[PDB]
Amino acid sequence: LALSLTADQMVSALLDAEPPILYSEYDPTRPFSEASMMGLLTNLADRELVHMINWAKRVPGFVDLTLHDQVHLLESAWLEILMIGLVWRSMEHPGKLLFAPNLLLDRNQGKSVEGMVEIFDMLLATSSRFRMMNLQGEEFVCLKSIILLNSGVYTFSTLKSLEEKDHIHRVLDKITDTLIHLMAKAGLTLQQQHQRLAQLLLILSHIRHMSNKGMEHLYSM
Amino acid sequence: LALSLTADQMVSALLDAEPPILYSEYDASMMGLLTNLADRELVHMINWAKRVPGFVDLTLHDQVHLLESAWLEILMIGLVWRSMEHPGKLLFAPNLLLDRNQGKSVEGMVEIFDMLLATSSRFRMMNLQGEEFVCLKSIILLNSGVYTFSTLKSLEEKDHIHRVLDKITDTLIHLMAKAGLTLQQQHQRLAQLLLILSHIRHMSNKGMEHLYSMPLYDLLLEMLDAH
Ligand SMILES: Oc1ccc([C@@H]2Oc3ccc(O)cc3[C@@H]3CCC[C@@H]32)cc1
Ligand SMILES: Oc1ccc([C@@H]2Oc3ccc(O)cc3[C@@H]3CCC[C@@H]32)cc1
Repeated sequence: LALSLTADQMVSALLDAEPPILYSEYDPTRPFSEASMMGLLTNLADRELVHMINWAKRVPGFVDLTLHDQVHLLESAWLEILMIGLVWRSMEHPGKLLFAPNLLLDRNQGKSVEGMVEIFDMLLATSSRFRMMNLQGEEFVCLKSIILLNSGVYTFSTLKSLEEKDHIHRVLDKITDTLIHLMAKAGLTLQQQHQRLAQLLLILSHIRHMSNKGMEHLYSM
Repeated sequence: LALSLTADQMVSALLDAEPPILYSEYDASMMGLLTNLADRELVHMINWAKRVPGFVDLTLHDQVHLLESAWLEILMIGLVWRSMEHPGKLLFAPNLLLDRNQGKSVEGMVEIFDMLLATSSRFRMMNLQGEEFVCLKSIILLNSGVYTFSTLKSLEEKDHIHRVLDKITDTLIHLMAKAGLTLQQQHQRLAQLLLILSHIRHMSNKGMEHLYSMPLYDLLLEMLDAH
């Protein structure tokens, strides 16, 4: 299956699987009248969640897992995925978070709700780091997919377990390769290739932290 | 400074910097025992941090913010490490080896416990080396609060940290190149190891919510500030 896909096929698939960029729902006319910040953000996240699933299903090696396992991986990584998506489209908007093309917010607008400025600042911080690293879209899609498969993978001791975890680690290893390949093609030396790799995979650690803070908050609202 | 250290010098330093293994004070409260343990370790953690190549070259405020941000992750990867040869148990101390069950003793601890165990297994399953361990522990320190620090001094710092991090990334690969792994095997195990830090982050988060439900920066700074 995915295990036989070539670097260029893996990327290609990943780029194809990309979900559309949704808009924030709201009648522009009248005001901004606090029109519930969470309201707008939550509603946006809900509609994206759907498109996220069809996406997951197209991530090479994902469908080959059991249904219970597909649900546990998504449940475990939906916010991380939503965030890396944000952080990605907010790259060309230093100081702002492009939640939607018609909903670009700034650090300030984040103080509107309690607890949201810290998160906001973290997302911004991350968006900068990606811009500073000149993250490519091919690299992005890879990371997004590594998140899906690596997030809930250590929270799955039956035998069925084993078989599954092996497949996941093989897809992950397959993506790690794809990434290196993307960097080898871009002209980076070997040492440069694994340094950027470590840098990118260490950013996911931050995106994990953000998802955690994002959920405590969600559980507080 | 550290930026000129060779792979073998980096590792060597790291191995030397290793803190001692403390005992649980007792012959009783679970959190009590665990908390008291974590407190005494915290001291030894600082002396350690100070010996991580490139760390002391940062400002005091930055040293305190990195540790404050990664103390629990560090304590945990340490646990997960010594609990490698005790499948099904967490070797908090040599005289305090607990099992999943004893974790149900306190509310909210069994989930944590199961995550720690799950991780401990993954390390055992990967046959993680001690040289690789010390590297990871050090990558945590430097990478944890690095994205929660915009001045100029600020830019100087982040660059140094990303350089030490890159230096360690190298050391790791070197460790794997020496062990016989192919190039592809070298970067795969790298990605696998670095992805486990993401989990160790998640565990530190859960560990703090739990801690929170039952003042450190001033406590760590009182320590880092030596004469
Ligand atoms: O595509 C995306 C990406 C992200 C989001 C919002 O991110 C936040 C950031 C900071 C917050 O205090 C809340 C939120 C919303 C709570 C979960 C996600 C949602 C929507 C849509
Ligand atoms: O070296 C270590 C490493 C780790 C620990 C314990 O980790 C926990 C894990 C899960 C918990 O519900 C509580 C704790 C204790 C509360 C802070 C840390 C302490 C002690 C010593």
